[PDB]
Amino acid sequence: NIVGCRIQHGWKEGNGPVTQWKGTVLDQVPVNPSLYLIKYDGFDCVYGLELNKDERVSALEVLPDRVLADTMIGKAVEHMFETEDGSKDEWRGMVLARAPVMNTWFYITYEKDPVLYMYQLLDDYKEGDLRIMPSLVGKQVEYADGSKRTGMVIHQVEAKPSVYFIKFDDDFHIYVYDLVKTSAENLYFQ
Ligand SMILES: COc1c(CN)cc(CN)cc1OCCCN1Cc2ccccc2C1
Repeated sequence: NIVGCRIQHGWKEGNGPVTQWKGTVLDQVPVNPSLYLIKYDGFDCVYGLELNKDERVSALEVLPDRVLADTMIGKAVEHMFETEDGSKDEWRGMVLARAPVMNTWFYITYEKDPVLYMYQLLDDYKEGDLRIMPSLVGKQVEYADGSKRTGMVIHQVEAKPSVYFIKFDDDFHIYVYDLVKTSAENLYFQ
């Protein structure tokens, strides 16, 4: 496969209401083929779900088929955006890679929220909203006073090889870490 397909499904946590979601399947993770990375319409993060076993997913359907600036990859950037009150704000981050499947899009993450995001950064650049600044994959990871969180390293960023993507068992975001930085100092690997 469903990589490259558009999908829709219901979502239900506990006894809560069922919500309906539409998205695009970007990736079947090689080190965990149960794990799919998904871009949901209108939501900017990249999500990871083990679709074959996550009981929160219901009524999974495949939707009918729909669908250089590589110099930006690896760059530190300031990404400007419009706020709920009209004022402009910005987050600084790093362009990680071109997104798969949705190839005009780019993977990016930010110091203020170091999870995996996906944006049409060449459009934002043309609009004046992007300022360009001048073997662990497959291993288990844990971080832990008393917070004991488990996951897996799922990808290494080719353009900055100390940077990795991690999928934690307790959440559907994709977490991005530079293993030389303070943000990663409580991550341990096996
Ligand atoms: C506002 O999001 C953007 C949108 C809207 N879909 C669109 C675009 C593309 N023009 C950029 C955005 O922001 C680029 C920085 C990263 N965002 C800043 C932020 C603030 C609060 C909550 C989450 C985020 C993520």
